[PDB]
Amino acid sequence: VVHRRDFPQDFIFGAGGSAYQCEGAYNEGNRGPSIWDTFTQRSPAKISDGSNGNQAINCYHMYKEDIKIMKQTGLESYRFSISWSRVLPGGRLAAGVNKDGVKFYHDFIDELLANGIKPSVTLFHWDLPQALEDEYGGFLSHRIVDDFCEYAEFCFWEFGDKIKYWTTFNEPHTFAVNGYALGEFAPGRGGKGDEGDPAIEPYVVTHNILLAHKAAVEEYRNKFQKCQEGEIGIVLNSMWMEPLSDVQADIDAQKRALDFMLGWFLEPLTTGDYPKSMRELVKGRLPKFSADDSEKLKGCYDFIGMNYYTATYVTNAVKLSYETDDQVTKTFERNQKPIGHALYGGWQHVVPWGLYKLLVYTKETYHVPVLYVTESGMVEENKTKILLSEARRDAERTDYHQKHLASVRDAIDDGVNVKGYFVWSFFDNFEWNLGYICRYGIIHVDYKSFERYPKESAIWYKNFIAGK
Ligand SMILES: OC[C@@H]1[C@@H](O)[C@H](O)[C@@H](O)[C@@H]1NCc1ccc(Br)cc1
Repeated sequence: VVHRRDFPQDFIFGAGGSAYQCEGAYNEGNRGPSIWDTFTQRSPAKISDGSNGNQAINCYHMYKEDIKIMKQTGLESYRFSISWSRVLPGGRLAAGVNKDGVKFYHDFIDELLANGIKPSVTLFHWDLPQALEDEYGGFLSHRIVDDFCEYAEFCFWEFGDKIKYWTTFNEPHTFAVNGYALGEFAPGRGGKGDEGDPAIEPYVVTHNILLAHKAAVEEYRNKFQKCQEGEIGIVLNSMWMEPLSDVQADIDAQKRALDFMLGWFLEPLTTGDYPKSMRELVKGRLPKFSADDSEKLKGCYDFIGMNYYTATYVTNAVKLSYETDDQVTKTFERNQKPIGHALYGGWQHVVPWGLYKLLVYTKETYHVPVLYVTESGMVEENKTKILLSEARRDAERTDYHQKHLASVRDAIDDGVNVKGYFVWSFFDNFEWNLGYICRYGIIHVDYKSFERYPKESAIWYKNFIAGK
């Protein structure tokens, strides 16, 4: 019971992909390896099916077609990621600027704009140049801040006379947690039999990412914003955290669970310090900001993008690690009753109203002037063994998105300033440590032949975008 007119004139509708998950052509056009190439190549057993982004779904050679398909759907904007390491093979400026890479993105952008579609660029989507990961530890070093700045500056200069939407980081929480606490994503550090320290590193990384982010924002504010008239922000991710009972302890547990996962970032970006509840528990294992760093972090974004997938109940809990540092046991079940229908993984639960509360929480708690839902979507088993006829009748995914948008509208109505919804993902693509065992897209892709055929949800969204 939700339509296009139910939303402001201002609102933007779109979908996204991200460089590693879509481009393929990992070793063409002089691209330099990312930690994710390396991860999947050296540690194939850490990928559900051994697969990798070598070809992914091959956007690098198929962009002209993909942009047709975007426009057949009516996409108002498309979010994509620049492979740091395709424009700068060795990460620093000294290693050179890859002109082939630089042409690709320009070709790609111009194609988008030639088609009425608004380009929207994430600077970092976890595909860090291996050359930097190796030289000084990647985000375990402060050295990452300036190199990131120089990358950032390069991109603004090179591409920005045509970009209005810059995002510095996607899901630093996921990047830092899965990467340095669970050892599950690149570089694979922290979890049992792995390499780092799951008690130390995730804090160091987030700490440097926020300083990277800072560096990039100022670079843009002071140097490009007035010229290119765009907006730079960051994209965070969170589950909604519901109190299991309605005793105190469970309300504190929600406050802590959100502090640790969201506040880990929003707080610095607000008051210039990590959440009280993180200082309490993490103590001297949490880095301090210098006087000057705190100050310059306050309101250091033009917008907050949010990736929501699901909600969980929380409660007080009973080896040191980020993982267990918020002191909260999480569960999908209240009295064996699941919080929402359980999708393929076991993990995504369809909870439309969690996006409502999450969006309200962020406005209310962190006073964010501008919010976008940057990533919303549902998972689907990659069932080999059924005809495409059947696979594309993803009735449920249409329904998933409606209920979601309906919760977004309700957030706008009750005060919250959301300006955009971006389906994830436009295309079925490579899903990190799960590789190709599942699908998120409104556009089916055959992982072998790369052929693209629209699902029903795509045809729904085409109508929905076109209502008023
Ligand atoms: O499906 C996860 C999507 C990826 O495709 C995108 O790269 C990323 O923005 C998004 N992460 C969502 C997510 C993040 C953490 C966990 Br645990 C489960 C899901």
